[PDB]
Amino acid sequence: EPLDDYVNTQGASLFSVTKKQLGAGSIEECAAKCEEDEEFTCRAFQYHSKEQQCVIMAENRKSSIIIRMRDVVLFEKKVYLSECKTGNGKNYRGTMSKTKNGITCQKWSSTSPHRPRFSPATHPSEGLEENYCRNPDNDPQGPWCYTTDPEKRYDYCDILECEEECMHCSGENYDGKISKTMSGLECQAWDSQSPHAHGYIPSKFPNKNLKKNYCRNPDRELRPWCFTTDPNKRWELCDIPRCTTPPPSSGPTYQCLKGTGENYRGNVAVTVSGHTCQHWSAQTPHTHNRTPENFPCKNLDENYCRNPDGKRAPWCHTTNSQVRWEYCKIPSCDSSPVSTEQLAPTAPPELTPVVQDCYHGDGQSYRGTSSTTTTGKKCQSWSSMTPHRHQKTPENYPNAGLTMNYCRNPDADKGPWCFTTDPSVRWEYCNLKKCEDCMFGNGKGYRGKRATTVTGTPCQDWAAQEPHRHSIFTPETNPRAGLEKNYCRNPDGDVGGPWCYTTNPRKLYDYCDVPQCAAPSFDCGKPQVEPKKCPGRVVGGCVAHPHSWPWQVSLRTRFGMHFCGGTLISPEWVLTAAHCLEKSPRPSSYKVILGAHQEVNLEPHVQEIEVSRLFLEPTRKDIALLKLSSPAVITDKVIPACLPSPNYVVADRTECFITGWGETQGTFGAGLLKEAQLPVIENKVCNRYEFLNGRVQSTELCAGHLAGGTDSCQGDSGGPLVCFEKDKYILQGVTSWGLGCARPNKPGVYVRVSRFVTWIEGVMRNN
Ligand SMILES: *[C@@H]1O[C@H](CO)[C@H](O)[C@H](O[C@@H]2O[C@H](CO)[C@H](O)[C@H](O[C@]3(C(=O)O)C[C@H](O)[C@@H](NC(C)=O)[C@H]([C@H](O)[C@H](O)CO)O3)[C@H]2O)[C@H]1NC(C)=O
Ligand SMILES: [Cl-]
Ligand SMILES: [Cl-]
Repeated sequence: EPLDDYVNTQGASLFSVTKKQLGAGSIEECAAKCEEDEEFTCRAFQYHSKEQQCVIMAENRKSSIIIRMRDVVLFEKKVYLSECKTGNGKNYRGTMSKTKNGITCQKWSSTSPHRPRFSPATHPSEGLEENYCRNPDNDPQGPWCYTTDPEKRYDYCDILECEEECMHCSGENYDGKISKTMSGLECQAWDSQSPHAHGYIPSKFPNKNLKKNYCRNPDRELRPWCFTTDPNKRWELCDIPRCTTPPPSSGPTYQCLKGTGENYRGNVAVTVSGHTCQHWSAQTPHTHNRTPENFPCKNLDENYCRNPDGKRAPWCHTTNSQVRWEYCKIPSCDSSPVSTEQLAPTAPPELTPVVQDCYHGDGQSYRGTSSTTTTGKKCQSWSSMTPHRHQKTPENYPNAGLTMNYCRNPDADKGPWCFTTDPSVRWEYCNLKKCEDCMFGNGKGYRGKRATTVTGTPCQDWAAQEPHRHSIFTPETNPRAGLEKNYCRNPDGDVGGPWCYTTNPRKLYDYCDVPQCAAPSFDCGKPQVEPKKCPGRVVGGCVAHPHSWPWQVSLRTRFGMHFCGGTLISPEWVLTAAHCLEKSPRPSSYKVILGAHQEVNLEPHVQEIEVSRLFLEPTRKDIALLKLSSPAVITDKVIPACLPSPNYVVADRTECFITGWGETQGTFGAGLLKEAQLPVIENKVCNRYEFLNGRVQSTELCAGHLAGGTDSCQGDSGGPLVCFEKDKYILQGVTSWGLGCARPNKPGVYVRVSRFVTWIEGVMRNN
């Protein structure tokens, strides 16, 4: 495969009883010893990178327990976790224990109520474990088992089909291997940006299984699709066979309204305004794609009101030629303790401090809002058991402050950590500083002189084999690692940073506390005042924390009139909308005010700089660069925004903020810099019929709600659209207003800065 038949998890340790531990040089060496199946059925394996040790065990996460641990990588045989069948299920190794009639199996190792012809004695290679359904003889009828019913020798079991060959419904959970489209074009790999830049980044959506270049349905499309290797065709649906087998267990269904009516299965066929529903199977008077064929699991029967998509309530197309569709008025259900308006996760907002938060000692007392690991991954919520199950819950650790997905230290480790939202990485340390000799990143390159572990124990010399023998990480094994004397080093680029073997006889190795290098002064996109980060569901947004958006520029006329926003990109350059320059072609007609919060009564520190140059982006003419008469003085209130990497495509749902001075009369916060949190709406979704029917080009980006959020124009023309990313804010969009303001059930459209970076940096190096 080679390891495509395993599920890898870094930082995970499955505890086992029936095992075999031994020395190995590599994961592949270790994997081989697992495949060379003797004594027991190796169901999983652990590799301890720093110890050359390899554990082979017959246990799985299903049958045992996993814990957070250091260095170790866990590899679990997919086959044994796979609770579905393929063809006849010859290779099925699930846990189904009742037949298709629901009768309890007998064990393969029992001789009562039936004395079996197939057993573990006779068919050692057959997986005849417990009372579980298996196909020893490869019967075309699929898994069966001997029965606990005495007058019934065996019977077949009802194992749901494996989405390898086929898809159920619309392929939401399709994990098959088809990698070409309807037309036959080979799919572009999800982890690649060529020939198509896109927001479906696997690392951003690990749980969406955007594996290699396979057709997938991560966003409620009609069917699985992919981006294509054809530069002329961005994306296309794939041709995925539909399964004949029954779809997996889903419910409960109501004949009354509960929530958004996604579970409605009643017979109402009239809208609120009294219109007759058009049959879903019909294309007159209106053409559509919401057909029983495309959405089999949605029960789009006759012309009954249904909510097959993500709408507010049930709806239907109408037989009225003048009203394409309308919502139906379904009577709400009665009282019950399940659909009390409580279910689903949604995930918390990104409240991680930009002004890098710090911790004291081992950080067991840290109570901050940081929720980003050392590698930029998002923390999993302590109350959630997905993607990682664990016992570090507020119930088990009442005083650890285990709330939301914030970085904490419940188990008294070296510093705050969290379970990660990436299925392949159980947990990592948090991106936090501990309240010259320093490192960069994980310190693989660190060659400093620190020789002390986090506990105070000195390091053992790398050349020494006492107190600790070590077959690896000697100056001869790793000649390029700088393993001199007893200096803290990161030869293996461990996520934890520099470490060393310790002189403590009872502790083999440990981390050293090597600080991250300081940096010269003010970096782009790093406000010196923490943005308040206005929550989504607020009309008109919030008043910004003064100077929390230091790249925010106010474009003014020669008569103190604020009429536009802009973004400071460097000390002599501001990016704004070309629309801002419509009134005058004279650079002198413009005043750029920096570090302001007040719109009219400017604070004494505000910088007022005249524009000396006006450069209009030629290809689109939608944005323009303003060169300042003199360079801006960079302070804690005037800092430029970072620019994205060329063609970077902000991932769908990325939370961003639009800032600017609102021109709204009857409201609080007049003449004050405001901000509004907007999630990015990926172009493929933004472009669908229901919103902006093919009206959005790639040199643009969408941001804002699709469920009646707002109906006005946020920020200022030319104002910033910034998106936090790991450590800083990046200017992803430029407000253009005339491009299309965010209306109810439609996002706003901005100029995608990433498509104009080469032009900008171009204009900045020549002029
Ligand atoms: C998820 O996004 C949605 C929209 O898609 C919401 O914005 C949501 O915020 C929550 O709204 C719902 C109601 O629509 C909840 O009632 C929620 O409050 C809870 C929660 O369920 O997460 C209630 C609960 O007491 C507690 N969580 C538990 C017990 O798991 C916390 C919190 O302690 C209480 O709200 C305080 O009484 O939140 C709203 O906060 C988004 N989800 C988030 C932000 O997790
Ligand atoms: Cl754990
Ligand atoms: Cl038999």
